Formats: sequence, structure tokens, C-alpha cells
Amino acid sequence: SIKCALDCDPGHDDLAMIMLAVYSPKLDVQYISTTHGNQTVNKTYQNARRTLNLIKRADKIPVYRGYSKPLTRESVACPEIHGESGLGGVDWSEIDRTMPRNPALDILGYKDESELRPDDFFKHLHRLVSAAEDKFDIISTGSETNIAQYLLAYPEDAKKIRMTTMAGNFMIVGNIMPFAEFNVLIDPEAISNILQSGVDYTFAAPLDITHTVLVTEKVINDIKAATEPYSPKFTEMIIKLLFFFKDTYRDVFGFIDPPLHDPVAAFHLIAPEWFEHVRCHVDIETKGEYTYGCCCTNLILKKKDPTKIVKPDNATVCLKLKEGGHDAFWNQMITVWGEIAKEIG
Amino acid sequence: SIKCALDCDPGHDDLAMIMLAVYSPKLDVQYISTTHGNQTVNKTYQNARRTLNLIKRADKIPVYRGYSKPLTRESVASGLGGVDWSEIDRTMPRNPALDILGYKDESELRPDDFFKHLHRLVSAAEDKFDIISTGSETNIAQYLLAYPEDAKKIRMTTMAGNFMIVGNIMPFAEFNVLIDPEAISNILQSGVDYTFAAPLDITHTVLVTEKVINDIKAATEPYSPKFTEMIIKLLFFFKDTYRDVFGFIDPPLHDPVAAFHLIAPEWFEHVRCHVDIETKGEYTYGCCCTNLILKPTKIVKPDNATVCLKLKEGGHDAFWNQMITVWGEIAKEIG
Amino acid sequence: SIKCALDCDPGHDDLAMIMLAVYSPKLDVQYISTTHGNQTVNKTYQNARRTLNLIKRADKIPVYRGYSKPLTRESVASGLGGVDWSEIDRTMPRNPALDILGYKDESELRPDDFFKHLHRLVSAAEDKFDIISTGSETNIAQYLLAYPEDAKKIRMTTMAGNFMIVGNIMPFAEFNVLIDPEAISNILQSGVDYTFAAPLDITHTVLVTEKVINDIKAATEPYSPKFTEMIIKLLFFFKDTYRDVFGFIDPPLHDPVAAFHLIAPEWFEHVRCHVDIETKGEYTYGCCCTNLILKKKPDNATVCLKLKEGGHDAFWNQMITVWGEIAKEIG
Amino acid sequence: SIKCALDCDPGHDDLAMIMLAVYSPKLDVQYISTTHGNQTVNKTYQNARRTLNLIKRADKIPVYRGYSKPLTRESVACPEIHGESGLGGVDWSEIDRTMPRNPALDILGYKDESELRPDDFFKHLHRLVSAAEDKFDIISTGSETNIAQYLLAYPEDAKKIRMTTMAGNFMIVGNIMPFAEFNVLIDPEAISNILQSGVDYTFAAPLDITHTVLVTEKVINDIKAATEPYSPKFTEMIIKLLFFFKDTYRDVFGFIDPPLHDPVAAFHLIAPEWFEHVRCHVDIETKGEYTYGCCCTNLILKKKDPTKIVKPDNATVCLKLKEGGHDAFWNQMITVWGEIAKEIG
Ligand SMILES: OC[C@H]1O[C@H](O)[C@H](O)[C@@H]1O
Ligand SMILES: OC[C@H]1O[C@H](O)[C@H](O)[C@@H]1O
Ligand SMILES: OC[C@H]1O[C@H](O)[C@H](O)[C@@H]1O
Ligand SMILES: OC[C@H]1O[C@H](O)[C@H](O)[C@@H]1O
Ligand SMILES: [Ca+2]
Ligand SMILES: [Ca+2]
Ligand SMILES: [Ca+2]
Ligand SMILES: [Ca+2]
Repeated sequence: SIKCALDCDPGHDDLAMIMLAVYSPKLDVQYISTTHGNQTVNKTYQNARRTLNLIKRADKIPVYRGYSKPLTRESVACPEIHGESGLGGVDWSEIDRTMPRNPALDILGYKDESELRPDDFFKHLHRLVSAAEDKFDIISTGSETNIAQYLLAYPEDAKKIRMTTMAGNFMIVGNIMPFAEFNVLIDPEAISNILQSGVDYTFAAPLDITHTVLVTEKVINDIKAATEPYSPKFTEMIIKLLFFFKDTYRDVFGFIDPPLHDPVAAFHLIAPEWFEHVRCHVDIETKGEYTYGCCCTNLILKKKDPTKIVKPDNATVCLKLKEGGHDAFWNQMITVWGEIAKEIG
Repeated sequence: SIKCALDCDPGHDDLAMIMLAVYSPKLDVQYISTTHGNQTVNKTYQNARRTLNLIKRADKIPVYRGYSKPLTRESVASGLGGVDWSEIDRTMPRNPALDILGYKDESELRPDDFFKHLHRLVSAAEDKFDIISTGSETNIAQYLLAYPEDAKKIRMTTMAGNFMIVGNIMPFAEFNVLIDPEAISNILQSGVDYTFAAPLDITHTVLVTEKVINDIKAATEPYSPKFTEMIIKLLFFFKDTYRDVFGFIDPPLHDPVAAFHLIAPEWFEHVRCHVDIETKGEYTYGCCCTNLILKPTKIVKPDNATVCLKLKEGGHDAFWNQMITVWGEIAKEIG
Repeated sequence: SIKCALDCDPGHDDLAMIMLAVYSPKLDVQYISTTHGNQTVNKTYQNARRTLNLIKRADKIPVYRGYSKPLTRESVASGLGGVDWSEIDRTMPRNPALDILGYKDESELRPDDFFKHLHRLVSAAEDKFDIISTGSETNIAQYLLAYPEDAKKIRMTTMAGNFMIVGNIMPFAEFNVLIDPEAISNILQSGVDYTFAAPLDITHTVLVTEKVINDIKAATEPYSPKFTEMIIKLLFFFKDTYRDVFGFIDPPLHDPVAAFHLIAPEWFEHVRCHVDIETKGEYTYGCCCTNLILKKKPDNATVCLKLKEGGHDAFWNQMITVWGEIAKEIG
Repeated sequence: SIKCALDCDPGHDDLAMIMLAVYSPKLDVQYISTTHGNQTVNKTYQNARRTLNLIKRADKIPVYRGYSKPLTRESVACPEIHGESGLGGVDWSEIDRTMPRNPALDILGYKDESELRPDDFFKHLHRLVSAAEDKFDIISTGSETNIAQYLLAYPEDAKKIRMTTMAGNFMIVGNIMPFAEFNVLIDPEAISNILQSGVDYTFAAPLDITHTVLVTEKVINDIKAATEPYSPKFTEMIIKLLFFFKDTYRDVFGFIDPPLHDPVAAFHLIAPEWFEHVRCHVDIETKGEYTYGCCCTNLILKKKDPTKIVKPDNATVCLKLKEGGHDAFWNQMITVWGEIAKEIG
């Protein structure tokens, strides 16, 4: 079993990722840290805890509320995709009202949530990094501000951190900006810092991959088949969240079926075998006026003139799923949804 | 018939574009102006004249040798490999441009030579004068700096940029834009009526297949086997690198597509939009940035270009029949 | 008395500033936080504690070791040359910060340690809590990123920048700004009440002349000759490079001037203006850009361009009196 | 006698520079080319010709109308200093009405001025560059766009061009922007191009020097003394122009006596021996948002760590006048004003 932490900004797809990571027996989630991105970090905190409560885990997994804005830029949310709440599609009154105390507070010695501070997670992560036999796994699927901040406070830990991310676009264009992907552009300095720090970094789920991991009619019916027998209430919840995500992806980006981005990065930690991988140098544009967040690589230059590479590698890039990859991913995701529905009843 | 000028950096693609434009009865080429690219503007001059001589037109069309480097950056400089050009070079007629300029020979050619000829054409035009541009766009930027009042009477039709797909020589940008993005940025702000007629979006689907090669042979081999051999080699010179570097099974032909746009616009999708050219980006200069991906109350910066993202149905076939018919007529004249 | 904290990168100048702030009865130093500069934040930690120990205060004031590098750029890293510190190091009392934090020893110090202490001070303040900042301003930028709602209740008084004269380590920019301009840019946008109290504009006219040196000796040599010797060497360590590189006959003392501003603001000219920090410039990052040159976007700082008349003398009498009291305590 | 051309944007101080250069026997002016800057290049054309006509030379010196805007930015004029015309202070009706035909037109084969084109000067300059035994001298005291354009058309001539300029600020702050000087900031890409091209370039008159070359009451009375005996009309003209320049320099920048910048660069070609000189690497800021046009040098680094210098020298910088320099300058300037007044009567 692999001990890991999740850094995320839920967000419908982060919701899916938490489910997979928390319930996969291959992963052992230590905590969740929320960031700014799809919404304000206060909402993404609340949304991680809602995800956990729905899956009967809100009193088991500590959740930390992290940094509210990027290193050197202004926050940019994405209600256009994820609603003003960050998890549109459903009424969360019941989940909010039955929310157990956050075990993070116990760890921190806090009476209540008003004491939560962005750097709360630091000491917990540092214990996990120290304890790790090789490297400690972080899955990051929102802005990567929190990890940048950690590394600024703990630079000596970078070499013992392994990042597995949903971020970027390489061989296809971006989404919220022409050539850049949301998670990078909202704080490119963060990812630029991380790449230079000594972290072992994997672009596990760029749009390149995530734009082929779509929530089709076939997926929706497999979900209902795995869940409706055990928990109609849970079916209703997860379907509505996915339909809301679909509708905005259609109205905003023309997509017929929406991409379920973030679980794919958890899937990479669960089962790396399903992914193509290439080592390269990734530069994050920070100076560009219209192109900040662009992930610019030396892949062309290796292919052209291989033995003249100036810059050393600083990342793994996953451009495609290997054969059977899409199937492997959905079976793992739908099995988790089926187990969740069992626990809920 | 449509009077026009060609600005280009031949270049095998540009060679194909000159052929189409010069031999199309729909177009009336007034001159050709060459620019820098992978090859020095001196070579691209020589290559335009080689193209013209091969097609029995070197003594009809004036060719100008333009600027050797970008507005504010460094160049990245035969330029028509695949072929022995000794015969073409040796039988080269005098460049009619020299007569117009009063020059004894070619060593007197200056980058701004084209200016007064273009200004006469712009003045004479009833609406706008058509320029087809398929290399760096430095020359046109320079012209507009010398003649700002003419921008409003210039219509540009270009091979440049990439919009819904990634770039080529840099991750998100296309060669012609990145080699001088300030040029295109200037032009877009100037009042020029500007059409991205042949971005990679379109040109990456205009590929030299087995079917194209045999149609070429069919149109050319009866009349000029030498010319068949030549045009195939030129089209396949960069084939291996296009495969191993950029994944193509069959290599693209970019620049003719922009001449095709002036010949027959009706084969192209078209959308008016605001294009920003990245100039500040370290790794992303030359990017053509639009909101085309997006389907509020946000201040819309006004349109400054037409973007052609795809060929309409039958467009690829319309293009090749026009291109291959030209190659067929050329091969007739050569024998 | 005015409660305040010092953020600094000692540094001979910062050493002088700590002395003034700690021994002035007008100021009540709550803690010192160290930052990166020409020396690593580990050394600047050690140097703040050395300053405190020398002045018989290392067991009174908590010192925090802060961030080791800028927000988004690379560091440019003893830091108090001129002196043998073996005695001071060996007699160093436990850092009271450790007691506050529950740490056994100094290896457990973390850059964000100061945060909760500062937040208590900000909350407790009736209007705003005073920070004097005289190195890179990374620590304060980090704090504000963790605690954005506190910006409105923080008053900064800094040694940083250059406005009507050129810079020092770069043509148009001053060390403290250029080493992390994103930090100061952040702070200026945050809501902090910010004063450029001691730009080069002022500090380049606060020079260690023969007259200053003899006044120092007069105030100190009667009580502590070894302290006289120490403080002169520290003040003249960088003399040769200040002459050969930057033209000064007598070298400047920058950072005390910012503590002096909190002690006695009335000696300074002041103007409210909009300051833009260059971050995009290749050769000009750290430039503090205003329209101050012109006599014909909302204000975000106070700028102090010159000392009022008698200001130089007010400053030295305060500085030299502190050195005289220190020398008394040392003997 | 030294053959040279003037590139300028008159402008009250350019007016003074033309006077000095044209009437100094040490200099042989081949032509004047006007640029954008203190005003639109059409006005600076008219203003060069007005200068020439006033000094009985409008039919002797060809004037070219050059480029109207910078290489890659939008024009910025300076009416705040120089009036909407570019030469406020005086009524120019008489000068305009008695303006002889521009000899440039004869050189170009043009019937009239509507045929003037920005690249007109090119062929004339190229003949002068070819004919020069070493290098051909250009004095440049406005935007340097025209010379950048020339070099883009004629790159092989750069090595045979010597520039002597009024531009920049090095050890003091700028004027129209905090850290940069008008002539550089209005087109920094131009100067950046020129510095990289192979031109032999001298910053002969930065603000460093020009801010100490002031039009005092002592200068004004010396002017009147040298001119009023021979031409009261000319005295009236040159005084009014200087007083207008003074008043705006006071209202705009608080200067009591205004700096007469541009003549100082002509003075450098007349008598270099009055100037300090240092060779260094000058970088022009082009990327800075608030600091474009800044002249950033490696002078600090040679002083600090001398034998590590990376970047090769690309300019001469004149930081101060040598002793007697200010006197030498005014005697030369006031003698010219005195000779002008003689010819006018
Ligand atoms: O571009 C994909 C990222 O932004 C989307 O909003 C998802 O949350 C994902 O993390
Ligand atoms: O980017 C495609 C362009 O570059 C190629 O070299 C062709 O000439 C074409 O104009
Ligand atoms: O540039 C002035 C600053 O740098 C110096 O090194 C001093 O520490 C001062 O705070
Ligand atoms: O900054 C000085 C320059 O601009 C001024 O306006 C002068 O004309 C001079 O050429
Ligand atoms: Ca997410
Ligand atoms: Ca081309
Ligand atoms: Ca300091
Ligand atoms: Ca001028």
C-alpha cells in the first residue's frame, strides 16, 4: 500500500479523484490539502470535506485548508465550469449538517475551524517526508501553490518528494487560455519553482490524456449499474454532479462528453503501467503576456538532434495511455463508485 | 483577374505557391519580394528567380530582394534541396526589376526597392491591393512603417500561425510568426485587412499522399519527365524529418494554400476574431492567441483578422486539382 | 513605548539597527526575524543572535530564522566580518523563541515559525502593528500570503529602494528590493501601510565621517574600549569596496535610519504616492518607479526622500547614545 | 573639416544643435534627417527647415523627412516641453512664407514635398558611408528609429558608421520616465538594434552631462551681447525660444534653468577632448514595463570584479565634461549665435 497525500481544488473531477484515491486499497491517503483554483480555498476545503462525508470518511481523513491565492498573481476561479460553490449539481444541506469534526483539528490542537491556517499541513507533511524510505507521494490536481509554499519553507525535502499531477498540455492546445491549462496558468511560478527544486515530478494527466478520458453514455450507465443496486441516493448524487459538469463543458468548450481529468493522476500512482512516459526538460512560461502557464518542452530537440540537449531533464511527461489504459482506468473508477455505494446503502 | 504580389522565402513550399499564383489565370502577379527564413534573403531571392526561370517566367515577373533579418530579433539562417540548379542559374534572364530600378546588376538591389512599386499598386487599387505572404512578414511590416497610410488599402492573405493545434518549430508557435512576431503584431494593429488563410490547422491536413504523387505524375510525366522528377524530389526533400520529428506519414504542403485562398476563397471556413501575437513570452513568442476554444460582460478587444481553421467539404480536392493542373501546364511549357 | 518587530539580514547595518531599536526606550522589540541576503538566512539568524548577545539581550528577545530564498527567484548568497565572534558564540544564551515554540534546539527552527507570534501581535494592536524591515522582504510577503486579512493591520517601515538617485548593486535598483521584487510588489498591493523610510536617497547622506567616528569613541571608549574597537571595525569593514566601487569617501549606514523613522518620524520629509515595482524588466527588476520627477493609479506607499533640517544630527545623537549605553552595559 | 549628417527631432535644443553644427567650421553637414519624438516627424521636418531658413541655409542643406513611429511601439511626443508645434515661443509665419525649395527634392528628383518618403535619406547616406575613409559621422539627438531602419536596409554599413548621440542617463535618474531618458524610451528597440549592429556608438550627451549644461541668466546675457549688435530680430527669436523652453522645464520638472541637451552631442564631434569617456557594455531595457529605455551598464562589475567580465564593450559613455568643458561649450555655441546674427543683420 502506498502512503500519499492529495492536494486539490474540488471541483467535480477532484471529487472523483478523492473517491478513487481514498477507496483504492493500493493507496493510503494521509490527508487532503485544498488550494485555490476551481474556487476560493475556503470552498475547496468545504468541498473536500463534503466529498469525504458523502463517502463515510469525513471523520477519518484530515483535511487542511491551504493558500488562498498564487505566489505572485491574483486568484482566478472557474465557476463557469464548476458553479459558484465549486460542486454544482446537487443540494449539499444534508452532507453539511451531518459533517463530523475534521480530524485535522485533533492533529493541530485546534478547538475549531476558525484556527485553520494555510501552513497547517506543513508539519504533517514533513513528518511523512522524513519517514519515507525513498520519496513521499503527493497527488496534485489543482493549483500547485501549496507545494511551492511548502518547498519554500522546507527546501531540503524537495529531493524526497514525488509529485504526480494533473496539469498542463503539451501536444494539444490549452483550455482556459489558448495554449495553457488552468492548473498551470493560475500559478505558473509555483510549478516553475517546483520543477527547479529537485522534486521528482510527473505530468501524469495533461489534457493530452485527460481529453480522451471522457464521461460518455457508456460510462454513465456503467456507473448506474455499479451503484443503483446498493445506493440510489449515491447514484443520484454522483450522476447529477457528472451531468452538471457535462453541461458546462458543453456550453463553455463545446465538448459533448466532459473529461474527467483529476482521477487520472491518482490512477497513475495506483497503476503507472498504463501510461506512456518520457523524461524531458519542461519550461513553464511566466513572462508571456498571453501564454503564461504554457508547458514548453525540449521533446522536439531530442527527436531532431538528440545529442545536443542543453538543458537537463526535470520532469516525466505522460502524453498517452498505453493500450488498455482507458479501460483499466474506468474499471478502477467504477469499482470504487460501486464500493462507495455499498458502504452508503 | 486579381492583381497581387507574393512575399515569400522559397523554400520548397513557396516554390509551389509561386507556381500556382503565377500560372493561375485567376491571379495577375505584379512582382515577387523575398524575405529571410531558414535561408538568407539572398538565397530566397535566388530561389524565387530559379522558380520563375524553370516555369518560363523569369523574364516577365520582377523579383525584389528584401530584408535580411527581423525587426528586433536575430535571424535563424541552398533552400531548395533535391535538385541540381546549374542549368537554371546559367540560363537565367535579366531580372525585370533591375530595368524598373535603373540598376546595372543585382548587387545594387536594396531591401526597400519594392516600396515604390507596391505604393503605385496600392494607390491604383479600387479597394485593396492583394499581397500573399508565406515567409517571415518583416518586409510588409517595414513597408507599413515607411507607408502607414497604405495599410487601410492592403489585403494580406497569409500562410502563418496555428490556432487550435500546436506549432511546429516551437511548441505553440509556427515558424513564419515566431521568426518575427513583432512584424505580424505591427501588421495586425496597422489597419491591414488580414487573413490567416493557411495556418497549420489547415496545412497539416494538406498532405502529399501516394494519391497526390500519382496525380502529379499523370499530369506531368507525359509532357516533361525531367519536371516530374524535379517536383517530386522538392516535395519529398524534408520527408524523413517531417516523419521522425513531427509524426506525419506524408509531409504537408503549406504555402500554396494561401494562394489558393485568393484564387478560390469559397473552399475555406472563415471567422473574424481578435488575434494577439505573443512578443514578451520567452518560450512562446509567435503564438497566435485568441478565444477560439471558448464558446460574458467581458470587454471584447475588437476583431483584427480573419482566421481560416478548416477547408470546407471538397476543399482538399479543389486545392489539389488546381495545384496539379498548374503543374501540368508548367510541364507542357517546359517539355 | 511602541511595540514592534524587526525583519533584517545582518549584515553590519542591520546590526546597528537592532542596537538602536532594542536599546531605544521609545521602541519595544517583540522579536527579530532574519531573512536571506548576501548571506544565507542561517548566518543572518546567527548574526542577529550575536548582535543581541553582545548587547546583553540574547536572553530577552526571541529570534526567528525565516525564508532562505526569494518567492520566485534564486538567492544571491560570516556576514559580520571585521571581528572575532568566538566569545559571543560560546556564551550565547538559549533563544527564547525555542521556549515559545516547544523546540529542544535550533535545528528545529522553521521559516514560518514567526507567523503565530506576529498574528497575535497584529490582533492585539489597537490600530496597526509596526514591523521594521531592512533586508529582503520575503518573510513579510510569505506572512501576508498565509495571513492576507492582517495586511490592513500591519505598518511597515523599511530600508529599501531608490527614487531620485540611481541604485547600488544594479544600475537603477537597490539590493533589498531587487533580491526579491515580487515580495515588495505583493506587499504594496496587499493593504499594508508602507513607508520607504530610508531609501538610498536618504541613506547615501548618512555617512560615517571622521566626526562620527570620534563621537562614537567619546561615547564608548570610557566604558568599553573593546566595544569601541568592535563597532568601528564593523562600520568600516566594507569601506574599501564602498570607495572603489561606489565612490564614497565615507561609507553609508543604511538600516538604522528605518528604526530612526519609528523612533522619531518628525525628522523626515514624507510624500504619499503610487510605487510600481519592476518585476518584468531584465536589467531593471527591483526599480521603484513613481512620477516623483514630474511636477505636473491610487497611492500605495509613503516615500521619504530627505531628512528635515537637523535630521542628520538627530539621527547620530540617537545612534551614538545607544552605542554609549551598550558600552556601559558591556564594560 | 568633418563631413557628417544630423538626425534630430526639433525641438528647441535640436534647433540649437543644428545652428552649432551647420555654422561650426569644424563640421560639414551633408543633410538633416528628422524623426518622431518631440513631435510628429512632419512637424520636426518643418522645424528643421524653419531652423535652416532663420540661419540663411534652408536652400543649402537637404532635409529628409524620416519615420513617423518607432520600430514596434506607438509614438510619444513631448508638447509638455516643446509645445504642440515642437518649437513654441515664436511666430514662424515669416520663416514659413519665405521658405526656399528643399534641395533634398533636387537630389531625389521630386517635383514637390508630397513625394517625400521616410526612406528617402537612405541612398544619400549610403553614398556618404561608401565614400568615408574610415567611418561616416552621424549626430543623433532624437529617437534613433531612422538609423535603426537604415541599418535594417543596409546592415553591411554599420561597421562604417560612427554615431554621436544625445540619449540616455547612467548615474542619475531619467526625465519623462523615472529611470529613462526620452530619446531612448520612445524607441529602445532602435538603440538596442544599433548597439548590436557593429556601429561605433558614443553616448556623448546623457542627462548626466546635459543636466549640467544649463541656460542661466549669465548665458542669456552673453547671447544678447553676442547677437543684439548685429541682429535684434534674431536676438528676439532665439531668446523667446529659450524662454519658452525654460518655462516648461520649470513647470514640468522644477528646473530653474533648462538644460540645452542636444548641442552637446554636436560639440562632441567638434571637440571630443572636452569629454570624459569610458568603454563599457550597455544593455537597453526593452522588456521592462515601467523601465524600458533604461541604459544599464557593466561599469559596476568592472569596478567590483574586473577580470570576470562576460559581455564585450559596445559603446563609449561620456559621464562628465572635462575641466573647462562647460566654458569651451558655451564659447562655441555663443560664437555661432554671434556669426548667425551677423549673416542675418
Ligand atoms: O484543466 C483541468 C483542471 O481544471 C479543471 O477545472 C479541473 O479541476 C482540473 O483539475
Ligand atoms: O511553417 C510552415 C512554413 O515554414 C516552412 O519552412 C514553409 O516555408 C512554410 O512557409
Ligand atoms: O542596499 C542597502 C542594504 O544592503 C546592505 O547590504 C545593507 O544591509 C542594507 O540593508
Ligand atoms: O531627453 C532629452 C531629449 O528630449 C528632449 O526633448 C530634447 O530634445 C533631447 O533631445
Ligand atoms: Ca482540480
Ligand atoms: Ca515559406
Ligand atoms: Ca540589511
Ligand atoms: Ca531632440
